[PDB]
Amino acid sequence: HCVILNDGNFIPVLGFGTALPLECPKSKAKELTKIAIDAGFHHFDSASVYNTEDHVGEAIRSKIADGTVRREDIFYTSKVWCTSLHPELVRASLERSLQKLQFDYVDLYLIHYPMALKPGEENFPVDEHGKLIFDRVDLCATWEAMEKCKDAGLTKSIGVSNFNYRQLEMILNKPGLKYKPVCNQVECHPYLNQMKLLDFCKSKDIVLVAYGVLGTQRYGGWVDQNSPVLLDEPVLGSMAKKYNRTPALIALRYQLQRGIVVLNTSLKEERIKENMQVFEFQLSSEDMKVLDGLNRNMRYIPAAIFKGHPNWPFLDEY
Amino acid sequence: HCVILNDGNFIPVLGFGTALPLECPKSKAKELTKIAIDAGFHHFDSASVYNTEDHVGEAIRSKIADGTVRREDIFYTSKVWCTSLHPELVRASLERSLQKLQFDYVDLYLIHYPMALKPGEENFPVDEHGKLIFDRVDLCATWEAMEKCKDAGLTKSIGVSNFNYRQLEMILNKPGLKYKPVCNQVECHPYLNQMKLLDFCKSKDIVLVAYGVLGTQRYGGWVDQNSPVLLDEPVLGSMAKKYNRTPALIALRYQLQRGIVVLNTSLKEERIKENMQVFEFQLSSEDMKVLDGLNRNMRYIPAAIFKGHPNWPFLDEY
Ligand SMILES: NC(=O)c1ccc[n+]([C@@H]2O[C@H](COP(=O)([O-])OP(=O)(O)OC[C@H]3O[C@@H](n4cnc5c(N)ncnc54)[C@H](OP(=O)(O)O)[C@@H]3O)[C@@H](O)[C@H]2O)c1
Ligand SMILES: NC(=O)c1ccc[n+]([C@@H]2O[C@H](COP(=O)([O-])OP(=O)(O)OC[C@H]3O[C@@H](n4cnc5c(N)ncnc54)[C@H](OP(=O)(O)O)[C@@H]3O)[C@@H](O)[C@H]2O)c1
Ligand SMILES: C[C@]12CC[C@H]3[C@@H](CCC4=CC(=O)CC[C@@]43C)[C@@H]1CC[C@H]2O
Ligand SMILES: C[C@]12CC[C@H]3[C@@H](CCC4=CC(=O)CC[C@@]43C)[C@@H]1CC[C@H]2O
Repeated sequence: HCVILNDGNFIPVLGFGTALPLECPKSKAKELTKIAIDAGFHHFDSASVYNTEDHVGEAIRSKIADGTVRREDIFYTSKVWCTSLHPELVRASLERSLQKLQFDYVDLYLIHYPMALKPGEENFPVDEHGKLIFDRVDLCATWEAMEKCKDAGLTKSIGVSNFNYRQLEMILNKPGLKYKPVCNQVECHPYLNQMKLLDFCKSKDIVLVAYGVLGTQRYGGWVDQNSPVLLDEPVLGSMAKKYNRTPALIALRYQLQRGIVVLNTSLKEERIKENMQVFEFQLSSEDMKVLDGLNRNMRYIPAAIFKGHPNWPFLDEY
Repeated sequence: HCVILNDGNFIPVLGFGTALPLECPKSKAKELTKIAIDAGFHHFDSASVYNTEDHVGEAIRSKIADGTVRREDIFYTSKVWCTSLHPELVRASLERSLQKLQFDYVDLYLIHYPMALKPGEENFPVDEHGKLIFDRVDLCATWEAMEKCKDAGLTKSIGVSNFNYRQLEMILNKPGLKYKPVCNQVECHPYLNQMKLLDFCKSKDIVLVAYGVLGTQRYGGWVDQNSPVLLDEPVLGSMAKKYNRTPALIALRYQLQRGIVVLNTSLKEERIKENMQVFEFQLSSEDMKVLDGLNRNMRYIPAAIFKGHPNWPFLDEY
């Protein structure tokens, strides 16, 4: 179950996310990755900032060793963090991730946010007032660095995450562009269906990869704990009954039928296995319209600590 | 590589057609079906009027018997001809086909044309002037018989072929309707892209299955021999070069990227194998637009001998 990226590479349409809530020990990522592989997942999403890469890598290499899967069958994504967006620091970060993973290459590498922060070991550098220290970096220069990573063979494909319409256009119209971003990984679910951004990406052969498909893991420090819980939406409960599935399966299927590559995370083995059942049924055209009606501009992860940054992506309509 | 029908069943998106030109011995169907199976084809399209069902059935059963494939992995389609549309004759025709195939069930059964003809052994009954003898049979009455065939387990799914927008509506609005048609098999290629009918079918959860994807086999007595040869289209040649593929592969991929289930036939082993490579590449969004521009209302199989029939489907815009 894959789709073809604009650079010719194949990406599985359903991927398991390896970000873990703060309350979880990082080693948890290793057990979950194993469980996911056994359940049939071949696409895994990670990032330098998650700090789960080494554990995810051990799980994968472990499943490759015992002959469960081959590296070529696994699609692994990483992301360069805000502190290494400087053109001279991008490749170093990728090489560091590859060292942690003990991998020869990653299948996809993305710019995590179009917002650079002060370079340094600390992922969240703050001043004496506790405010993040922003940095100015030419995003087009950063993209050129990403392209060089692809030409180095360190990553098979390159893309971006949390970019808005104008920022994507900035890259697409860049003089001397060599490789278009293969995707734009953003938050997307019934409460924030991204209709406009999705149509734009499609028109440019850019795949929209969605996180927050099930309402996000509601991370402390990022998601308002008082925001509504997506899966508690009555409409999803009613539709789950109609199709004799679950609210989660309904939300997952909704995105797949819109041409979106879906990410998902669960700390529970039973749910990891359940989510694979999304390929078992079809939502009717009319029910897809019903789900479209839930749109209410509810953004669970507005990256509020970045407010004020010149490149904060969520101010524009899309 | 399947899509989900509105009755829950799965259908492979690429199917091998078993209709043969008059110039071919019917037995040719047996060897071609075996070759298609070896190449990876699981979806086979046939019809009682083709007179190749017993040969196709023999090929499939031979491959099932030697362990190459399982019946459950094969998706076989048959169609009831105009002379058996009467409610009292539909089932007998399907049972007759099952007898020829030595199958217990077919996966899909279609009304071949929305035009009933005088009942009898002859598939093309004509009067003393050589004109087809039409018959009056309510399309909804015929559909009820199709539903009964599905309930009897003789066919897993039911659909139609060569129906226009209004005829589909007739079935969809039928009082007491039990099962919607899962598909509408019609001619479709860059010269007749069926944009409007396709959108209508999608809005009703009806899959559009296309034949004539490569310009049809240009059957004598049905297709104008001087009509342009689809694959000789310069645009397809240019695109084939750009993608390092072939005109045929470009035409096949075009339909797949539009959510269409594609049928294809070649009397040559090398081409049957080649067509399976359609899953290897992606046509850009921009090139898809260029192909949409080739539309010129060129209908290779207008069923001209049927002109005059009250239900001739090709007069309406769509
Ligand atoms: N690029 C970015 O900026 C960014 C940001 C955030 C996340 N991500 C990526 O997206 C991945 C997904 O994380 P997410 O935060 O967006 O969460 P999510 O996939 O939206 O999942 C949210 C919640 O769904 C629940 N869930 C999962 N399967 C379920 C089922 N079958 N039934 C009921 N509940 C179910 C989980 O709870 P339980 O664990 O209790 O089952 C989880 O807390 C991450 O791991 C990461 O790879 C990327
Ligand atoms: N329901 C209906 O009314 C209806 C009507 C007509 C057909 N059909 C179905 O559709 C199926 C397909 O038949 P069709 O008439 O529509 O033909 P088609 O699939 O459009 O193929 C047309 C021609 O393409 C050529 N071709 C195939 N692969 C090729 C390649 N890789 N390179 C170059 N040329 C290639 C073939 O020639 P060669 O053999 O010389 O390679 C063939 O004559 C039938 O067998 C039948 O199952 C249904
Ligand atoms: C919210 C997001 C995923 C969760 C992480 C966060 C950075 C800080 C964090 C540190 C942790 O030890 C657990 C996860 C998380 C809370 C990430 C910023 C971008 C996005 O991927
Ligand atoms: C053109 C079409 C497929 C080809 C056949 C035709 C009926 C007469 C025929 C008789 C034959 O022995 C060979 C095929 C064919 C020429 C069919 C009518 C509807 C369509 O499926």
